[PDB]
Amino acid sequence: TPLVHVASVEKGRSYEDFQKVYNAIALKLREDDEYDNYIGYGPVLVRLAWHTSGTWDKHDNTGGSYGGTYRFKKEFNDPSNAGLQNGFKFLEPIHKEFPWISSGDLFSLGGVTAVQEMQGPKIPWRCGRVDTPEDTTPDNGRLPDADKDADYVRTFFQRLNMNDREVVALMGAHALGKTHLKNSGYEGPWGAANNVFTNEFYLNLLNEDWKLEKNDANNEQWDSKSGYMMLPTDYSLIQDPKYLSIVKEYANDQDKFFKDFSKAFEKLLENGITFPKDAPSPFIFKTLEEQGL
Ligand code: HEM
Repeated sequence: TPLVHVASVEKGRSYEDFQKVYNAIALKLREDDEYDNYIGYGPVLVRLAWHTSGTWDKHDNTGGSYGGTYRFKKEFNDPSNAGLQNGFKFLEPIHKEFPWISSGDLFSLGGVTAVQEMQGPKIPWRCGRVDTPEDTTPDNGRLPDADKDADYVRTFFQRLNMNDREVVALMGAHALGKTHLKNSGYEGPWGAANNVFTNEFYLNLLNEDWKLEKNDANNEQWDSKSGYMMLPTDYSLIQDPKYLSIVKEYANDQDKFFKDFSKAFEKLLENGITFPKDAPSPFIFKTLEEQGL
């Protein structure tokens, strides 16, 4: 038997209200710019949107972005979530300013905000997630391991109802940010421009001379002379012939990657949620640049 989670618009709010939150997040991202050696909070926000959505299980409709359960200690302390506390504390002051927004809508909106402010595509976003009680927090272990191969990646993502194209598009977000030894047992960025959203991950995967090395934490990762790295799960995208075809596609067509990421990422943030027919349409927020702010 599966739960239903129906979206309920937080009371009386409309587009102008959520655009105000987006703007608060965007402004903080622009100001609090020294985090992680001047990477900024963009990438950890996108990670947090993904980890809070990616506990979903299509089989019983548990986990996912709806309940905003990352705020509970079981989930907050998942070892897979190490590092994400920085994204939570970045958002805490925003939530105090806008205490009406649910936690789900805030964690997911922070990811949308960060992608758009890092010059990525527009991601339509829908409001309506409702905080659910502590007893609905998912058990640890539902997020993926990095030391596995393409068959594991494919199987993992089937749980999230993601197909080959969706998975490859979604992994393009590893253009952003970096791995941190004390968080995950891997270290280094995937590329040079790690707070601008581009198709650089696919380019570097195909074009770099990758060497399998062991890092100071005794885990294997692929390293290049440029100073980039790839997780084994990243690198398996060029080992699997189906994945590789899509990697080459996104490497050679920026616009296609952007459109495919937008669709897949929205779906990720909306998995598990039922929207009434009279729910508002998806919002497309303007960036600070488009507003002239
Ligand atoms: C195979 C599945 C994935 C694995 C194994 C994986 C693994 C990791 C790991 C280990 C990190 C580094 C954390 C750290 O120690 O600082 C990382 C970072 C990141 N992941 Fe993935 N990830 C996966 C999928 C995704 C997806 C689907 C997204 C897109 C929403 C995503 C977005 C990010 C981002 C933005 C970071 C950078 C965070 C930061 O820079 O602080 N990852 N990932």
